[PDB]
Amino acid sequence: PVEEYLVHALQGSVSSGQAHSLASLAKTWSDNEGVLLTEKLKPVDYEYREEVHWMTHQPRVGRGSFGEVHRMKDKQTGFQCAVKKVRLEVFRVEELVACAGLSSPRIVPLYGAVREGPWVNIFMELLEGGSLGQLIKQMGCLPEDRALYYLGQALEGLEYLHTRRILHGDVKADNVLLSSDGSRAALCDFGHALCLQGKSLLTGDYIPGTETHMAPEVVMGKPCDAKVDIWSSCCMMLHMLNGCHPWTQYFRGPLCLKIASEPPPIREIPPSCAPLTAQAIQEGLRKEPVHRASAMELRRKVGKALQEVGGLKSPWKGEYKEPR
Ligand SMILES: CC(C)(O)C#Cc1ccc2c(c1)-c1nc(C(N)=O)cn1CCO2
Repeated sequence: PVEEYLVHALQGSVSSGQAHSLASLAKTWSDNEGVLLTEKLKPVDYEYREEVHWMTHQPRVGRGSFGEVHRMKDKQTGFQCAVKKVRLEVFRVEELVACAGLSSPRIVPLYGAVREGPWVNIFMELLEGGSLGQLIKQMGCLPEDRALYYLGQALEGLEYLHTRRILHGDVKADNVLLSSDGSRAALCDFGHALCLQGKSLLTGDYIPGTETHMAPEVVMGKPCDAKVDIWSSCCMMLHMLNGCHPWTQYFRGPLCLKIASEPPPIREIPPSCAPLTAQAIQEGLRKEPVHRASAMELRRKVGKALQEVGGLKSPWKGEYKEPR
């Protein structure tokens, strides 16, 4: 009966501990209590409380889709990190399971999680390059070598998650974080993650991902599996190359109905892209998932595509390129 007793020992306290203890505790969330995974963040007398033990950086800047991610500092240690707020009432444990104990360089490092009142505060390493989405806004669009470089890295993270039977569920540039120099990319924002065998995504309370990157099986209410992440990642590739999401420049009225009815958006592949770049995007945008490339398959092909155009040579932030 021991799992029960391990969980009760964690409840009512913030402790220094390991990812597996955190995941056990967070399942009861899905008053001050949590597990912190690094000695950079430390509890003080069984507690870790906002504005008492850790402080958000002033003035409060606000990042993420809901401005729910902030820079913060542990008052005792002085170490800085990022914190994501999730409302307790809609917290999904899968978000932690996707990044807890997952020592992979393409997954944002998790430093811990603490429940305080109506919040779940999720602590993680601070990546200073900004998001891939922000990078696209600033540059207009990315050159092909850089676009192949970051898609590869994203697919390395999806390989990792898929091998663990975890599906990201919202793969897009806004959820890829860059290192301070731009050379390392990491998946974040696992709030739509799902633990797998495949079956329909559209049942009960499920909150789905971003409409423009939705795979047709998601939209039609069909059996979904890891392959939905591949579709989205190729929609992300189109976003990088063109500087706008797929589907938006040909349709405006509800985009989910076009994804069901129309052929995939392979016409949005730029003419100037090299053959294998085009080939790879086509293999990730096959409508039926059985015919669509896995993460492993597509990552190998995106790797070769990049080699075929001379490797990564463009600077991280070059000159502006107007979106088509
Ligand atoms: C991993 C988890 C908790 O699911 C998550 C997350 C999550 C969601 C949205 C985000 C970020 C992170 C984010 N993290 C950093 C950073 N670590 O430096 C910077 N941003 C800005 C983009 O908005």
